Amino acid sequence: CPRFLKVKNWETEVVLTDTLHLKSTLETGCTEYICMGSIMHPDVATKDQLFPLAKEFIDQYYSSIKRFGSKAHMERLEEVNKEIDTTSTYQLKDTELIYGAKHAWRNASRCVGRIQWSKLQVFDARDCTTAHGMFNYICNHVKYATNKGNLRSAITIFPQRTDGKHDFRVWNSQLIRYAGYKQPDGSTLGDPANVQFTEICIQQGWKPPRGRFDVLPLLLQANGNDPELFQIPPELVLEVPIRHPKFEWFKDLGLKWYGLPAVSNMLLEIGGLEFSACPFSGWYMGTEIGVRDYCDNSRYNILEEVAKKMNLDMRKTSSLWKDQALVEINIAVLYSFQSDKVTIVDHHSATESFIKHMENEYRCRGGCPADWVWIVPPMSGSITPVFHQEMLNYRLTPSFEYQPDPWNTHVWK
Amino acid sequence: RFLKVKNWETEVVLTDTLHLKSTLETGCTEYICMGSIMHPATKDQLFPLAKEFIDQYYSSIKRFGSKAHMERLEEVNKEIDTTSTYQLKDTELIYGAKHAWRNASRCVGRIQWSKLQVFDARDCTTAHGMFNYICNHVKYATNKGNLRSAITIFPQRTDGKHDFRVWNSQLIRYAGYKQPDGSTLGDPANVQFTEICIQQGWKPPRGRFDVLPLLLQANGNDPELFQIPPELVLEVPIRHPKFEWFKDLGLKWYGLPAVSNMLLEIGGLEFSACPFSGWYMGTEIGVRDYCDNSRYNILEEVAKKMNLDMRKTSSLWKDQALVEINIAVLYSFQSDKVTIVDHHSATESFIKHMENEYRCRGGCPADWVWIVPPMSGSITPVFHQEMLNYRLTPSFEYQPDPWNTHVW
Ligand code: HEM
Ligand code: HEM
Ligand SMILES: C=NCc1cncc(OCc2ccc3ccc(N)nc3c2)c1
Ligand SMILES: C=NCc1cncc(OCc2ccc3ccc(N)nc3c2)c1
Ligand SMILES: C=NCc1cncc(OCc2ccc3ccc(N)nc3c2)c1
Ligand SMILES: C[C@H](O)[C@H](O)[C@H]1CNc2nc(N)[nH]c(=O)c2N1
Ligand SMILES: C[C@H](O)[C@H](O)[C@H]1CNc2nc(N)[nH]c(=O)c2N1
Ligand SMILES: [Zn+2]
Repeated sequence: CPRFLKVKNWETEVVLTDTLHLKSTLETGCTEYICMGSIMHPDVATKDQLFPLAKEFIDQYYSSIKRFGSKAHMERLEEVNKEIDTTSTYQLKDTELIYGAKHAWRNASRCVGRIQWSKLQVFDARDCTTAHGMFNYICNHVKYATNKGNLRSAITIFPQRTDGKHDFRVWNSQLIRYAGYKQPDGSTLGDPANVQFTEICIQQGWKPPRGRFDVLPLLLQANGNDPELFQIPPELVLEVPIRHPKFEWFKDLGLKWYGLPAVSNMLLEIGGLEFSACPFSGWYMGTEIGVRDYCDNSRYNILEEVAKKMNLDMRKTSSLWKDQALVEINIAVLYSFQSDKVTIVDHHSATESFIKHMENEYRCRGGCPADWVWIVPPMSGSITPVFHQEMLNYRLTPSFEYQPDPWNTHVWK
Repeated sequence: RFLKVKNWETEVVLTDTLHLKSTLETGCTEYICMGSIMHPATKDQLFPLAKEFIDQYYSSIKRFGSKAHMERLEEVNKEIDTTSTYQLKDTELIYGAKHAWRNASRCVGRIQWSKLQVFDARDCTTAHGMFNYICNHVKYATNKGNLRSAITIFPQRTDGKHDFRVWNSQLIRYAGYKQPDGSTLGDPANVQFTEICIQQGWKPPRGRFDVLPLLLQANGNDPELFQIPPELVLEVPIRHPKFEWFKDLGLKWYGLPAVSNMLLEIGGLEFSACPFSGWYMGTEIGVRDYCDNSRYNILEEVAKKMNLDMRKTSSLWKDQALVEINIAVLYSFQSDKVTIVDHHSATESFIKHMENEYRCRGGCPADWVWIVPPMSGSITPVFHQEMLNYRLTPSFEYQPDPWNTHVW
């Protein structure tokens, strides 16, 4: 690897220099002969594997607090080593846990919202032992993060992996999501994305209302036990009915969405330790709801209906009726959230903030790994500043990782 | 190893074997992906490259290992010994040009790849000859609005001191003028080129849509100015099908996209001058050409005329104006019977193309960063399509601008 790699912004001519890539820890999937940057995704750590991953993290932490090579640094390394030697794992100090969580977010290449990385409330739930305990922790997370519409980013971290047979898992992909029900006639009610998980909930005992926007129950696995169902108290679930500033008929579509995006199926990796349940939340970029949740063909797929109500010629694709409808839907989303005073960010604001954040990272940190395929919004790409921004993608640690869906691996008791 | 790509919208899975053929580097390493970086001989070097090309040619016509195949390699070998290079047969030239387009990972238009009219201009010796060849290209490709794909291939590079070069980045572009008051008249992308034309004696009308003259370099010599005959330059006035005030914006564009600044590589040989042309995808004009900040930058003016609330970005006034401009562009070309493809149809065609390529070829190198249109990305099928990018040859490569190399 060369020491300096330069990126160019083709709109502003600004050139940044990256050195941070030298600390790349994992493989990307790409090789010198093939690029995999648009592939979506391209038994525990032994003692000897864990030692260097821990020292790498501990070093980085003490380097961050400007106490590298100190007595405290050396003493901590020594204590960590003893733990691994005699227990095959180790426990993070609170300060370290908070640092690592913030950094996994800071290192999340695919995240456009990372200007906020250092303001993250970290809830330490490593004392949890049961699914009921998990539910309590998760409810407290939702209430705090929701904050009556004034959303605050947060993560709740459950006990790390031990032997791999005692994993804590949130089976939900997000804390709050809508059910999908496949009908005998092939149609789908609710969100098609969630059909499989909804079925599982039903099998585990959930009585489904069978509506369009039914908040799914939590399915919570503690200590490797069978997962358990819990109903999130409805008063903790903030929702926004969607309407349009001009189109008075838009409200008649009966749409709404939840205010809190809380991803809960990812794995947090700190100094070799694996936190298999670590639900985190921020706030939405409008396009997540307006473009993806509503207009993806395999989701709510409302483009046609909105277009029909707009009386657009839907005969040629070249009338751009889809594109026209797409904008109005996204306008409704932003307007509906802002009117109800629920935190949301539009794609222009988010991408402009991210460019500023990225430049600051290049200047203070020596770079900022970024995944262009993900950073660029799913609408109006080239009229956002990130479209023209060259980015370098690479994997720093601590990090958020994908993990298999738990129902594919769970050993039923 | 075999590689799979999935479309997450349709769940279709393709298997890629073709990438096992590539020999060129992509820019990425195991530890760093550079997918969003815009730009990441000798007798000894030459022959292997030639062999590989000749080999795939004789393979493509089902005569791999034939007597003709062997004789050709031997012929190519002597010719490299005795002249330090070699010349392609006409058949090879055509096969190579079509394959460079086929292998062009960034091109969404590739379903058309084998419908390419190849003009052999390797007998050209002067800028005047270049101008004649280029006019013929333009007239044939334009075809009164029924655009037809074409490429004109000027002599290959020899010693590097005698390069043929089209100094224009496209055969047809509009001038850009650096105004006293700091602003820019016409097209900002071409400001530098325009000054060069002026510096070489071009008399600029100083309008907003002045067709630049051709600036042509033959056999390493100084470039020379030529005005394309105006009757050869098809243009479309932009109007809107609902907003009658749109035509008052005074916007037009040219019909023929004719990229003239790339390098065509075949069997080790380098063709530094190979103007090629197709037809436009509407977004090229309506999104990038009209709405980039460093381009015509008209979003404000349109949004003004649409009486949108431009005070907050979260009103999406930019996005709204963006769609209207792209409606106009498609409408205008269509009404003038000038070939154009909308980004929905273009992307659909490309998905169909990929399926074809995987089926008949074992893969299709594709650059998602470039294939996904610059607006309404996720409501086109390509957004949800996993692609593998890799470099096959023959290929189109980038080259330095000639005013950074040429000595006068
Ligand atoms: C505070 C406001 C935030 C905004 C506006 C934001 C925005 C986004 C968006 C738009 C995406 C792309 C999602 C998609 O299209 O599917 C994303 C991805 C991601 N975000 Fe953020 N985010 C925020 C907070 C956070 C926080 C608090 C974390 C973790 C602590 C986080 C970690 C991630 C990760 C790991 C991904 C990639 C997930 C994947 O690979 O599938 N983000 N973010
Ligand atoms: C026939 C209709 C065609 C359509 C609709 C089309 C469309 C496109 C578009 C939209 C791009 C992206 C350009 C940009 O956004 O700046 C592109 C790239 C490209 N096209 Fe095509 N194209 C066509 C024909 C051709 C032909 C005839 C050739 C060559 C013989 C070709 C070779 C290329 C190459 C090499 C690139 C990538 C340029 C680069 O790497 O910077 N295309 N095409
Ligand atoms: C299901 N699609 C792929 C996927 C997988 N696993 C997690 C995903 O979440 C994306 C994601 C992650 C974190 C986010 C934080 C805030 C926010 N507004 N969106 C966010 C979106 C997406
Ligand atoms: C450039 N001349 C020297 C040279 C260098 N490197 C390779 C060479 O091979 C010549 C050559 C000639 C005929 C061939 C026929 C078949 C074949 N497989 N290789 C063949 C190779 C010759
Ligand atoms: C400005 N973007 C970078 C760039 C530089 N140099 C050449 C480029 O070519 C873009 C390109 C290439 C071939 C095309 C063929 C047809 C078409 N409609 N557009 C096409 C657009 C692009
Ligand atoms: C195939 C492709 O990688 C996939 O559809 C990606 C593209 N870019 C994306 N970008 C974001 N922000 N979110 C996504 O889900 C995706 N999906
Ligand atoms: C940073 C990035 O590589 C650059 O802006 C690219 C992005 N994608 C693109 N895609 C297309 N089709 N054309 C372009 O010029 C670009 N520019
Ligand atoms: Zn890559």
